[PDB]
Amino acid sequence: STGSATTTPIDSLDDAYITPVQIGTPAQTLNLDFDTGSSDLWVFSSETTASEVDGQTIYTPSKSTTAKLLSGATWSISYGDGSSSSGDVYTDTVSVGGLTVTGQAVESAKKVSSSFTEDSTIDGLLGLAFSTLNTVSPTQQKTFFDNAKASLDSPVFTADLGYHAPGTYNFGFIDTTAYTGSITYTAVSTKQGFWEWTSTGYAVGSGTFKSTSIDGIADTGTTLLYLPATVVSAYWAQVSGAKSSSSVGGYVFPCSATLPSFTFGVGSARIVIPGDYIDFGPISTGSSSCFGGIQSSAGIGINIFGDVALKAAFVVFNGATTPTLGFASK
Repeated sequence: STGSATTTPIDSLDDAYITPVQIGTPAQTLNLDFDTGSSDLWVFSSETTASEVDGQTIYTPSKSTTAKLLSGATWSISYGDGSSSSGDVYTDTVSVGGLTVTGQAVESAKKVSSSFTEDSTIDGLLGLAFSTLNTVSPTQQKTFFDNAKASLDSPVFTADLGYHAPGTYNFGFIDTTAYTGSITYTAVSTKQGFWEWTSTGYAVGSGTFKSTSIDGIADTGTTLLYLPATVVSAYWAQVSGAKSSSSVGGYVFPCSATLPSFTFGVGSARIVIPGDYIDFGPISTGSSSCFGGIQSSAGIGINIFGDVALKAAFVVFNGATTPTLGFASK
C-alpha cells in the first residue's frame, strides 16, 4: 500500500503545515500537523475543555462506529516550545492520503495549552518520530507510520514541504519526479527517539564550506533552523545590522536586508537554503525589525533541522530495520 497527501502552510510565514487526516467511520477529517519530532497522534475532540477550543475541528468518538475507548490509557506531552496537551485514548481507523490503518491510537485532548487554542488552523498533531517517544501510559502506543509500515510497499515516508506553497507527504514510495539529482542517504541514531543525524558542515552565502559535524534532528514540527551559536553567529555576521535580541528572543535583522543563503552538508552533498526562506518577517505588525529563520540551539540541548531547512529539500525518512535519512535538492 501507499498514501499521498498534500500539506499546506497554515499562514503566510510557513509557521507550520497542515495535512488532512480521516479519522473514524464515517470519516471525520481533521487537519493535523505532521511532526517528525514527536510520536503522539492527538486531536482536539468533543472531550476538550470547551474554553480551550477556538475554531478547531474536533473529533467526536461517539459519532464513529469504529471508535473504541482504550480503557485506562492516558497521555500527556510537552513540546520544546513549551506547549502541552493531555487526555485519554481511543483506537479508531485513520487514513492519510488513501493509506488506512485500523486500530490506530487516537489521543483525545482533554486539555491543551494556550498556543494550541490560539491556533485555529491546527486540529492536532500526527507524530512521526520513533514510537519509543509515545507518551501513552500504561501501554505505550505506536505511531501511524509504525502501524502502517508492514503494509507499505517500502518502509518509508517522504516530506516535500513547500516554500510559501503546498507540498506533499508520501507513505510507502519515493516519487522520483519530485526531486532533482540524486538522494544522499545518511545514518540515523534512534537512541533519543528522533530522526537524529549528523550534518557534515555549512556555508554562508557564497562563502567557503566549513567541514564540521553537526548532530541534529530532522523535525517537521519545528518552524526554524536551530544550530550551534558559533554557526548562527557566522551567518548573521553577514547581514548588516543583524543582532541577537534577548527582548525579542533571538536574532533579528533590518527588514531592508537581502539575506544570504545557508548551505548544509549531507555527506558529500549540499542543500542550499535560499536567503528568502530565512525571513520570518516583522517582529510585530509594522515593525522594520524582522525575525531570523536561523537561531541558536544553545539552551535547547539539541540542534534542530526544522522546516526552514527541510523545505529546501526532498527528505526521505527510511524506517527500514536500520533507519536512515535521505536528502535531495528539488
